[PDB]
Amino acid sequence: KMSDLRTVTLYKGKAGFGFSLLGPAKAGPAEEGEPVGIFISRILPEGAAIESGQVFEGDQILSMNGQDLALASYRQAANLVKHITDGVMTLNLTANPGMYDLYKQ
Repeated sequence: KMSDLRTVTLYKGKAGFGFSLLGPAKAGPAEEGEPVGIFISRILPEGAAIESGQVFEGDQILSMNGQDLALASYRQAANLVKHITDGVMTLNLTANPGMYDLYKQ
C-alpha cells in the first residue's frame, strides 16, 4: 500500500508544474563514480508538485511521460518538460539521497 516508488501525475494548472530538476551535462552512459540520472532539485512554493505532496527534492525521476530518463542529460529532461503541450506530466519517482549527494561533489 505504500512504496518508495511513487507514480505521480501532475497537471500544469494555473501556477505550473512547480518543481526544478537537475541532471548531468552529457546524456548517455556514465563512468564509475560520476553522477547520473535526473533529479528533483527544488519544490516551488506554488504549483502542481507541492499540491500533490508526493514529489520531493532529492527524488530521482526514473521516467517522465513514458520516457526512460536513466541516462538523460539535464538539457534533454528540461526540454522534455518545456515541450509538453497538453499540460500533463506522469512521473516515476523514488528518493535517492546517495546519488543526489554525489551531484553535490
